[PDB]
Amino acid sequence: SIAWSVDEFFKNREGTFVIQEVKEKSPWVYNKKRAKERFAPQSTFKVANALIGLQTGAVRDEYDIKYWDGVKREIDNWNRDHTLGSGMRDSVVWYYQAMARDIGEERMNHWVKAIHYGNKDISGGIDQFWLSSTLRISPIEQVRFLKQLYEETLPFDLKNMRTVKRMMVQEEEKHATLYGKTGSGSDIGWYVGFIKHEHKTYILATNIKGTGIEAKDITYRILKKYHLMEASV
Ligand SMILES: *C(=O)[C@@H]([C@@H]1N=C(C(=O)O)[C@H](S[C@@H]2CN[C@H](CNS(N)(=O)=O)C2)[C@@H]1C)[C@@H](C)O
Repeated sequence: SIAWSVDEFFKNREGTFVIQEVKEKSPWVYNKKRAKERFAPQSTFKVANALIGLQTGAVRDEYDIKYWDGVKREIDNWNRDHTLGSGMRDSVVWYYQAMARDIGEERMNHWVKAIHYGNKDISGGIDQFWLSSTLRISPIEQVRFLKQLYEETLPFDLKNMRTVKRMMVQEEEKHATLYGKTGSGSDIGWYVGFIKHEHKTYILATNIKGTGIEAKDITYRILKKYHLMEASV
């Protein structure tokens, strides 16, 4: 068991860290107050959105191509054709908005409720509800959801859970694979996912007052401290 200590990574940011080995009964929590507070999921919702898009048949697989509509958006890399998988890696909002519209209100509502995704409130709008809007989920709830994704106990087809986990690969190392997703907006910084290291798997959520990139950085530093992730050798 790991004697977690992470205060040194949160000196300049208000934040929380939730982490749980999959055989452990409960997560370890830094800043329990913030860990139980629900926040807009921002781009971390792409994990659930992709599962639901695949389950409903709104998209075919991780290679389902959608065509750029020629509208120049804020991030250059968005201004080209994308797939479900490249859309998750590059957090391509327009792809996932198009998918959400195809899923539609009734199916999205059902599946968001079925997986107990925070307050389950998508009334903010079918392609808007996850960005600083009506839907909110706590860091503890993200870990509960991602634990079920990892252990394949969500009410999705096995194939769809395996597809989405492949789409989430963030770092590949000799003895580990990090899976995860950043979220940013309205000073809510997320990094959520799980790390497989040898025969142990840790489900995690980092949430700060700050950005997704900052949350991801904090996460890497914690995982490195405890040798779940290799150092920069
Ligand atoms: C996801 O969290 C957001 C969407 N994903 C994005 C991404 O690039 O991963 C962008 S966030 C956008 C990029 N640059 C702006 C400022 N960056 S900062 N200060 O946050 O680091 C913000 C896109 C909006 C969203 C759906 O929540």
